[PDB]
Amino acid sequence: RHSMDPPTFTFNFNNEPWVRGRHETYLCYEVERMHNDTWVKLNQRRGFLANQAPHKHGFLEGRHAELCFLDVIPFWKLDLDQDYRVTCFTSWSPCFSCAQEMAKFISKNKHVSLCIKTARIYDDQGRAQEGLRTLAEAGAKISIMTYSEFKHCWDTFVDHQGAPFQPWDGLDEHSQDLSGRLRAILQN
Ligand SMILES: [Cl-]
Ligand SMILES: [Mg+2]
Ligand SMILES: [Zn+2]
Ligand SMILES: [Zn+2]
Repeated sequence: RHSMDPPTFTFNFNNEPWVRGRHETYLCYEVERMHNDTWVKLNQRRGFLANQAPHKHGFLEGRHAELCFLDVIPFWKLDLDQDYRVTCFTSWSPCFSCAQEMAKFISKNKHVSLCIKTARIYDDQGRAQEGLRTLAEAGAKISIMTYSEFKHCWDTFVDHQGAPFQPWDGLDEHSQDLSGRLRAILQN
């Protein structure tokens, strides 16, 4: 097991709008359990993953990070009588069908409260916004990553070799613009 490579982190979680080539989606997750009215981190549950490449046979897209995330949750063997808060830090927001699947998951697993904190919004000008609205309606808390979340991911998920988090240019500007955009999506 290895932590995330720093250049991988930086390349993927960079929130600058005017670059291209971030085809992947990285997803960092943490789990908390409610213990006497206090959320308590379960640190064995921490991890990260990314979207998969398509199989050489063709026709099918590579499995999206969000589905793989949903794939592993049952193996956590969470106690259905207990309460958990599951937080994902994602480089991109979910596509519509991933949002739909995530909405179905949280619908059927009331022991989980899902929080999605995303570096960037992927809006395909199609159903993406519907998906975010639908996921929020099902009870997911969707928000935009700020300095605080980026630093946390760096400290927690990245192989940093003691180096502190160094914000890239415009991190706060972009984050503020995205928060506004997300507010407009979720009230729209
Ligand atoms: Cl991109
Ligand atoms: Mg900029
Ligand atoms: Zn296959
Ligand atoms: Zn997807």
